[PDB]
Amino acid sequence: MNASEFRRRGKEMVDYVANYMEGIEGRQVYPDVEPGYLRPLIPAAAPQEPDTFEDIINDVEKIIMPGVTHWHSPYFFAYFPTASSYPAMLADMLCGAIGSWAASPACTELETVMMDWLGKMLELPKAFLNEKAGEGGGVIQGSASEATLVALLAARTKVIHRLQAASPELTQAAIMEKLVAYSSDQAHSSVERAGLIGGVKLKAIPSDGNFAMRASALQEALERDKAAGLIPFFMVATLGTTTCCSFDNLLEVGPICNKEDIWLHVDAAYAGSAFICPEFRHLLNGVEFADSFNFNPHKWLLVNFDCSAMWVKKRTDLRFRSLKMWFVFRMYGVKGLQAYIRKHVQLSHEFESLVRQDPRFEICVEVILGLVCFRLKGSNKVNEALLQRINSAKKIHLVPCHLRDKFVLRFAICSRTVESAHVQRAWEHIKELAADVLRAERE
Amino acid sequence: MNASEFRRRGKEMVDYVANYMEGIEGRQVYPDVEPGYLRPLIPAAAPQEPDTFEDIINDVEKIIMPGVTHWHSPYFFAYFPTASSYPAMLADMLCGAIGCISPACTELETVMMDWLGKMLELPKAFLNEKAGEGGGVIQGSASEATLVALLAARTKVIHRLQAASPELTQAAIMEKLVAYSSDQAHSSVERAGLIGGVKLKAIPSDGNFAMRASALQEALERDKAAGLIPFFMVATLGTTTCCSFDNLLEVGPICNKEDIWLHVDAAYAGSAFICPEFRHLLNGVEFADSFNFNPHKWLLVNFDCSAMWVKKRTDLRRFRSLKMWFVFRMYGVKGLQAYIRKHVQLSHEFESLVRQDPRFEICVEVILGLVCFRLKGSNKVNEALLQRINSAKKIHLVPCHLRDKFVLRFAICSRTVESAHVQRAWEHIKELAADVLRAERE
Ligand SMILES: [Cl-]
Repeated sequence: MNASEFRRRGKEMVDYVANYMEGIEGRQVYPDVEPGYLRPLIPAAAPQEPDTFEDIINDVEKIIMPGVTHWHSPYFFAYFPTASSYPAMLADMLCGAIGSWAASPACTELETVMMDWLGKMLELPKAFLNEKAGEGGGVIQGSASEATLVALLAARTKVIHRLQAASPELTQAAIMEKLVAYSSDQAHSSVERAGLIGGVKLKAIPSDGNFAMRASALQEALERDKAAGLIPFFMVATLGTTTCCSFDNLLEVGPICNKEDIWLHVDAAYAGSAFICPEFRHLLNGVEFADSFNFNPHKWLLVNFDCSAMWVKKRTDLRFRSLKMWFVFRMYGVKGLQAYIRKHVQLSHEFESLVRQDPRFEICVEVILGLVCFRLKGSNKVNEALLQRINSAKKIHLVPCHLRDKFVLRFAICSRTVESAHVQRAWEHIKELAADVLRAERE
Repeated sequence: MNASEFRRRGKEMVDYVANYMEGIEGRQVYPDVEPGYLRPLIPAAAPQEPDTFEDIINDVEKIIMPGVTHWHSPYFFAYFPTASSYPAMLADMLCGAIGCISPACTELETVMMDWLGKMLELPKAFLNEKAGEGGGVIQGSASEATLVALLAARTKVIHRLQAASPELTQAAIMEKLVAYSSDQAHSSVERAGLIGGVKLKAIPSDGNFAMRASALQEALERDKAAGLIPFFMVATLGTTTCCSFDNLLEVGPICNKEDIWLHVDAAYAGSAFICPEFRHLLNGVEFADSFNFNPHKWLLVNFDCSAMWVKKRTDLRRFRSLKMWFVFRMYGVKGLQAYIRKHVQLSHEFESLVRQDPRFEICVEVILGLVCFRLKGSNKVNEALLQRINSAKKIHLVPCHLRDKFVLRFAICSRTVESAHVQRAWEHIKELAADVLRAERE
C-alpha cells in the first residue's frame, strides 16, 4: 500500500490494539482450542487479488484470538518476559519506520545517556557512571546471561595476571583448573552457563533461612576450598532471586570478597528496578564492594526485554533499544515509574493478607516485592495436586518452584492492568479449588 | 500511560511515520553529525514528571533524525537488511499487543510455509499439505538457517557411520568431515563451519561465477582420496557478489549419489521464483535436502523473516507467521509478483543506460535487480569513482571484487525506488565519471 492508505489502517489498528488491551479482562488466559484447529479455517493457497483490511481484522478476532495465550492479562500471574508498555509500542512503531556507531550516531550516544539516567535513578555510587567520569561506566547487554559471562571472563583474566605476576612459573592452564566461582543455591541458571562456557568450577553456597547468602556459609566454603588447593576468583551475589524474592546480604559478603581478591558480580535480576524506590535501596547497601552490577529493567521499568543493563567499577577490566528506554522513561517519569512499582508491592501484600487469614495456607518467604511464595499446609503432593486444578481450569495461570525439598506456588503480580478486584477474584478461585482438592486428599 | 492515551498518541505517531515515509526523498542517506552531538541536547537526569508527546516527537525530529541512516531512501542503492512495508508495520502493532516468545503460532507458521511453498512452485516433497514428511519452518536469519542445516547434516552422517561401525567415536568422525560451498558463497557458511567444527572448502566457480559438476567432483575426489568425508554442501542461487547462480541440476545428482546433504541457499533472489519467468533458476531443488531464503529482503516481510523447508522434518521464537499472513493477504500473489517485476525492470532500465554509454561496461549478466557495472579501464579509475559517489553523499553504492576486476554494484531493492530515481542517479554518476576521466587526462 501507499502512505495515506497507511494513515487510515494504522489509525484503525491503533484502535483495535487499544480495545484488545481494554477488554483483555474478558479473554480466557489459556487458549481453549486444540492444535490443528487452524488449517481448515484458512484457504490452502494465498489470495491472488488483495483481501480487504476489513476481512483480515475479523479473521484476527475469529481465527487468531481463540488460538492465542493472551499473557497480557491481569489473570496471568507469572512474569511475562516479552510484555511491553504503551510507550514501548509507540517507540516500536517509530523504531520500525527508521529500521555500528558510524551506521547510527544517535543509537549509540542515546545508549550511553540512558545508562546514566538509569544509573542515577538507582543511585549507584558515582564510579559506575558513564558521565565522562573516566572510571567505571555501563552498557546494555542482550541477556543477563551475556552479562554474568562478561564479568566472569573479566574476573578470570584479572586473577591470572595477578597470580602469574606473583609466580612467573605457573601456566595459565594450571591456574584455570583451580579456579572456583560461587553463587547462592537460588542462583539463576545463567550462572552455571557462564562458568561452564568460561571453563571454571562453579559451587553453590548454602542459603540461610530466608534464602540469603550469609557469609558464615561463604567463609566456610572459602576455607574448605583454599585448603583443597583451589582458587576463588569470582562470585555472583543475587538480589531478588527468581525462586522467591530472596536477597543476598551484600554487607557481609562484600567485605569478604574484597579481602580475598574475589571479583564481586551483583545480579539484581528484575528486582533492581525497585531501587528507584527509597524503601528498597537498603537491599542494595553493599554495592560499594561490587565490581560489576547487572539487572533487567523490563519487569518493573516497562522497558524492552531486549535490554539488560550492566555497570562496572573500572572500564579497563571490560537493535535500536535506547530509543524505547528514552520514551518509557520520559512518558511515565521517575515518579510514575515509582508509583507503578509501588502499586504492585501493595497488591502483593494485599494478596499475602488474604493467605495469612486462611489457616490451611502458609507463607514461605517474606514478601518483599511483587511475588508471593505461598502453599497449602501439608504434603508437596497436596500442592502439586492444587497447581494442576488451577491450570486445568484455565482461569488464572500460576507457575511453581521448589524451595529446598518443598513444592511452592508462586503468585506474581507483574501485569500492567492488574487491580485488586482481580487479586480478590483470583484468591477466591484458588480458595474454592482448594476445598475440592482438600476433599480428595482425605480419599 | 493508559489505553485512551495510547489512542490519541498512537494515532499521532501513525501520522508522524507517514510524513517521514512521504518526505524521505528530502533526507540525506547517511547522517552527517559529529561524535557527541546528542548528549548536550538531552538533560542530565530522567524527568520526575511525564514530558509531553509534543516535546517527545519534536525531539525525535531534532535530536534523533539527524543521527540516523535513512535505509528506506530510494537513493540508498545497496541491500537494506530491513525491508519494511506498511502491512508489516501493522502486524508489528498487533504482535506488540499479543506478546509472543500457543496453537496459533505453530499452525499459522505451517500454513504460511505451505502458502509460500505453493507460490514458489516447490516440489510437494517440501510441503506438508499432502501429508508428506516434507515441511517448512521460519528461522531468525539465513546464517542461523544455514547452521541448522549443517548441524542436521553432521548429526545424520554421524548416526550413519556409527550405524555401520559402532567402534567409531563422534570425535574421530568429526576430524574428517568436509563441507563445501561456492567460492562466491556467503560467509554465513564459514561461520557455520566454525561453530559446527567441520572443515570447509571452497569450490572454484566458472566464467559466470557458478559452481559446476566438474569442479565439485574434482574437489570431492581430491578429498575422498585424502580420506576426508564429505557430508554437507551449499548451493547458492543469487550470490552476494554479483547475483550468479550455481548450477543446481548439475550439482544436485552428485550430492545424492555421494550421500551429501544439499542445502540450497537463495537468501536474496529466492523471492523472485514466485514469478514464472524466474522459477527455472530454482530447477533442481528436487535434489536438495533443505532449501532456504530471506523474504524480508524482497517480499516485504519485516527483517526478522527467514524461510527454510526440509524434505525430512525428523532430520531437523517470535510470532513471525502473522507478519507473513498480513503481507500476503494485503498484497496478494499478483501484487507481490508486480513488486518483484518492477525492481527487475528498473534494473534493466539502468543496464541499458550503462550500455548506451561507451565509457562503461557490464560485468555479469543482469538477471534481476542488481547490476554490476564498471568504468572501462583500470580498477584504479573505478575506485576513484566510488570515492566521488560515496563522498558526494547524493547516492550510495557498495562495490566488490569479481576475481581480479574491481566492480561497482547497483542494487534496486527499495519499496519506493521509481524509474525517475534511477535516472537522477545515473546522471549523477556520469557527471562524476566525466570528472574522474578529466583527472585521468592530467
Ligand atoms: Cl522480581
